[PDB]
Amino acid sequence: AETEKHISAGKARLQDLRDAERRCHDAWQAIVVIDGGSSATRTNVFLAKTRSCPRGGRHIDPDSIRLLGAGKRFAGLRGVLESWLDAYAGEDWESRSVDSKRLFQHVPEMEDSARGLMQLLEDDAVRILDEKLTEEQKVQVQAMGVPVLLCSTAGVRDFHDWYREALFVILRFLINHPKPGHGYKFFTNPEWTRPITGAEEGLYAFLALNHLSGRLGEDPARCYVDEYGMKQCRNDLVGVVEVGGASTQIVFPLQDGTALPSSIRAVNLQHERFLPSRFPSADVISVSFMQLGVASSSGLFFKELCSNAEFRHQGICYNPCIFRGFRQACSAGDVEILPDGTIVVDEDVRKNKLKPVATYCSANNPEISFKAMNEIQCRVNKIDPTKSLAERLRIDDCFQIVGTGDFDTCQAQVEELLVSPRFPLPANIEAASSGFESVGQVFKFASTASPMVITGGAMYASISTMQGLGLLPKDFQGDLEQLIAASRTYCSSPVVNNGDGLVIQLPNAEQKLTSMNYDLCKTIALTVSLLQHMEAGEHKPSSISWQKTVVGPDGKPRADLGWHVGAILHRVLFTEEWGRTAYETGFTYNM
Amino acid sequence: AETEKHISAGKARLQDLRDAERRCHDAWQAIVVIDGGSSATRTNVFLAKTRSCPRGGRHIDPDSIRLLGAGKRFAGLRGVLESWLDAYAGEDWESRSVDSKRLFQHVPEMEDSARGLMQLLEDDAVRILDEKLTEEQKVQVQAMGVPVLLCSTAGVRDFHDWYREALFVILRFLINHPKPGHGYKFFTNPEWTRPITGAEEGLYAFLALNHLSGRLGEDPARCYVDEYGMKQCRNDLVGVVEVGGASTQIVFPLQDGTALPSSIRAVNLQHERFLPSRFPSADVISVSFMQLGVASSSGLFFKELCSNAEFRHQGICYNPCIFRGFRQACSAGDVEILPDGTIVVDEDVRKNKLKPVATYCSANNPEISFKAMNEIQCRVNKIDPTKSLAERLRIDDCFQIVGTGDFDTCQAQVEELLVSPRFPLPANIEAASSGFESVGQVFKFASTASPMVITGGAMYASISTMQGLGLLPKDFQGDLEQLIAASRTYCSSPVVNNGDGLVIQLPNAEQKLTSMNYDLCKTIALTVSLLQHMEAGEHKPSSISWQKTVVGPDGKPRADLGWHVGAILHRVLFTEEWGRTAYETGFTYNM
Amino acid sequence: EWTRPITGAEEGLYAFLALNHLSGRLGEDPARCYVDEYGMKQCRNDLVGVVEVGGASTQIVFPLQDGTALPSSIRAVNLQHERFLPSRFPSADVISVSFM
Repeated sequence: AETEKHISAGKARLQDLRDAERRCHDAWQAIVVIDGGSSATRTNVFLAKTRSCPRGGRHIDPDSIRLLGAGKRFAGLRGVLESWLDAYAGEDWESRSVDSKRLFQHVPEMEDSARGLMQLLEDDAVRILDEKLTEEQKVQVQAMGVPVLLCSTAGVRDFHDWYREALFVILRFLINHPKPGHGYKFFTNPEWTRPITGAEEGLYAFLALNHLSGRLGEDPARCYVDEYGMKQCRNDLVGVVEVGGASTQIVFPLQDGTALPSSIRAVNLQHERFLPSRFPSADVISVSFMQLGVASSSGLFFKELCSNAEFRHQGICYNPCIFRGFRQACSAGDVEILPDGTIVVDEDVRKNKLKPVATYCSANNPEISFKAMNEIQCRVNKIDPTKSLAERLRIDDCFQIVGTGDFDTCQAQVEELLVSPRFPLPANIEAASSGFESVGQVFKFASTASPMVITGGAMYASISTMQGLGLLPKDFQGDLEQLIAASRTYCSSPVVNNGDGLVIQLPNAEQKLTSMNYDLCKTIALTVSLLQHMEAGEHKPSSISWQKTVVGPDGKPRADLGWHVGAILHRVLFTEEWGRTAYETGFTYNM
Repeated sequence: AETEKHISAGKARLQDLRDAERRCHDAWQAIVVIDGGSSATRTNVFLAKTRSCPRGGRHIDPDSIRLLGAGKRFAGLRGVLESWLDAYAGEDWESRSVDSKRLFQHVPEMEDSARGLMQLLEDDAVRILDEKLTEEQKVQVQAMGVPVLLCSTAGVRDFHDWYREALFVILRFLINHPKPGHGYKFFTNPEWTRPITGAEEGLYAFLALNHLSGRLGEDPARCYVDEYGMKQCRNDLVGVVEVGGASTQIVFPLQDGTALPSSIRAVNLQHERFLPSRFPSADVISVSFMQLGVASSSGLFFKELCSNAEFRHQGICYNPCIFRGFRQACSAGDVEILPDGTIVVDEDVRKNKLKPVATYCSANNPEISFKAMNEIQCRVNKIDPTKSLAERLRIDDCFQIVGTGDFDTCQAQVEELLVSPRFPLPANIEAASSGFESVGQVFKFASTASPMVITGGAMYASISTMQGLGLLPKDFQGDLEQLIAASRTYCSSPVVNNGDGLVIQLPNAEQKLTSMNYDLCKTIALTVSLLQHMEAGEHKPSSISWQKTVVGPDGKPRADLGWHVGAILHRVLFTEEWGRTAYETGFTYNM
Repeated sequence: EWTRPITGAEEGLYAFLALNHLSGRLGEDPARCYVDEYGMKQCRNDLVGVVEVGGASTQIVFPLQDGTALPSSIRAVNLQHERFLPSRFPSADVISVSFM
């Protein structure tokens, strides 16, 4: 009778072991993406759970990806390359003609320069892993191998010759040789670690948004039978708008009945190898505008507005997009606000809001001497390639830029000079891009009924601070009526010194004036403009929202929006290919 | 022009770093196969290279497979199951009823014995790995994971109910939990570690031999166009006969236009999943006879012979396969020659040459209950299941077996009793088996023209021993007249007890007599019979040879023939499945 | 491939298919899809068994029961592996005999 509980416990012990070799087991794995921006490069550490089953291999559960922590801001890749060329390529490689072949001599100094940055990013990630992982997770993360995807954006896109290509071979090498002591087996390869174009950044933000919000499940959302008796599976994907420092990207789903112009094309994510075949066909419009970045637009707006005699009375340029009370030297240099109230503008050409557009519109750039037309097209944007860097960056006859704080005019100018200029600067043609030259064209010719979300540091903050001010309702959903009324009140607030530094006197608050907010109404105008074009298209988005973080089923944050998790999903959703590259070849390839 | 060698120093560094991420890298990997035989369990350590390319997975180069070393002989699996059963099952459980349900009580005891055996096994592998690997190789082998395939052969086949299946679950659990100290990440799964049938053992031998001969390459050997204008690709594969302790396996390619009896079928290696589909279709004849094989043949022979009145006079049995001057007690027990030459016979049921067959032929076995007809075949081959185990192994009124050293009669009897009985022991029925019951049937109805190679310790010794005495040519290739000539002179030698404990007196030399060679002549008789059928069959093998090791034209030691390499190839040749199970899932699964 | 002699057992496997398809139990989609004790996605068909006793022979073909232990002399016939049913249909494990 007691020799009966011994039988049941023996039957159980056999069953546990049988059970253990039969079901899928899960392991934790870290994935780091290193963001190579213009001004800085910093690491982002992600955690996800892998799963493997007796027969079959190993996959990442995409639903399980969460942001563990972003790191400290370290030096930009541009700034690394620039230090190298300054020290070895001659004093004037930027002005004088470049002799590339003399540089091969100092590749160990570039490699040496890069080892400094890569060591710091490795250490920083290790700081975050150790910090945030449980004891349990750490030993598994160590065992699994940790993928690293280093993707550079705007800062490195301009570098001609072979330099950018050599830096990445160096970079990858440094990543493949982590220090053995900490035990995290970092590895990467030429597919993951690469420069990426603005339009890719856009497609990644698109995959990131739709997956984080559960629109891209394993199963489709609906599968009906169509008007010709055939099964159609569909996902209800959301469209995304992202205004970044260097460029604005817009990516959304195509309508069904929609006639594209010639020269314009819908990019199919499956075809361009951005999403696997087992998800329904995803056709999108996908733009990326270098003029429409926060920074690039500031320099463009300065050149275009202040060259108009309607705004340049008697040596002073009157900018409607800057708060009244703000006085500034007349260039697109880096604004800095001193502790006391002094406003200093940087004269360093590298530290300039027009620098990117101007080095593009250079005699140096082979994209200009390529076709005689793109010289004229950007001379019309008042950036003359035959004239020098200094002449390109400045407005003659201008002593000081003075803030006016007139939203209607600011909005008018932003509309006219940035959103839909009659002659926009060149559209970069590529697999990920649709072809459109600017926003006006997008919603005139290819508008969508799909829901829309707006993203970007300043986009989010400007609305949010208005909401906190009581100027926008707390359930704001994009009503232009309310947005324009709130924008008028906010942007007419004066800048005054009470003794505590420069502030913005709002009706019910004081907001510290920084170099990030002084012209903030330019992007509010840009919001207004953008909501107008969306309202006027044949098809209108079913709803609109502003987002930044996306929260988990548990109620706590999963990840931030943006290209980071898109870069992950691009590799990870391809189960068989990922299985091979991450686990089969993986970190052991480095031995 | 001076530091122009510094430019080429910098060029070369980049190309080297580029080279190092575009090229495939090789990593050393160990696989261990554990041979669970009827009398012992022995670990066998193997070393292979793996290759891994970017935009690809990781595969094993199957040519790089080398035998590193075989281990010590530990306890047979039968043994542990029999110790356990003796301790906890009913006294005389083999005589009595089962009532298996209460045995579950002592699962943790089964787990105790198994852990004892496997940790010896594990340690043994580690001993060999540490000793034979270079330090470079050792680091990679720790990193790669070490596949272990444990395959139980005979001696464990004839256990009923749950006992054997549970042992394997436990076996697997123990392998999947090695000691972290030595860093060899041993692991296994339900597909690798398992009991294998005779016919499988045979199919594995085929693969091993054929791959190690260089006849199973990635490309086919010939490609022609046949009478119907079809593109044909084929491999010129060799056939194998392995005669071992428990059984004898014959596996060879099916001849071009054979008509097989409706009771018999060709085994296709692709369909049954023993060879991948990219290899030319392998149609094969494959048999495993439990009646042949040295131990079981010697039992059955004794029973048939000493029941024939032509060989019995009074209480004496006259065996023509044993040397003149050899006298032993009349039974099938394990012969032992004590230090002074006294031939003594084991009376233990378990150490009995006839125990395996007698275990099969008992009212205990449900395979006998199954077919009221299978009870007849046991009775016909002189093993009545109505009788007890003791009655089954015995011959009444027989007391001494004396050798008559008469090869001609021996051959004749081996022919009549083992090679082609009129009423043979029941066939094995399974996917890997063609369905024949006897060797006579095989070459009468499915002869082949592809070359043949005989493998087996017993088989190799037969030829070798005579070659060492000058009875056969150093270059002997299977000539029948030469063989019988030598065979007569050898077996006709008297054995005399000198001061030296038992010796065979040949015309010009003296050979030691052992428990393993006193009836060698039976298996010489076996050889003669084998070739006789192979010469008499409609199709004739192009050549015939004897082999145990394959060496490689370059230098020496590659691997030993037998099923070990076939166990490996069966899993490893399937590149995409092997990548998932070895590299993606692998040992990380075990955490 | 079409015109050929067929064995009793085939005649039997054909009867199985006919009956099961005509009953509406062999559709393009599986009948049930559940998740078993090991967390694996399972899809199965609820197929019926047939006994046809004819002039020359008698055929019995039915689905193999969930946890049967078969004598080592006996084996289940899988319709996919032997190529009597395509792979997109839930695996059909069957007991199939023809007695002359």
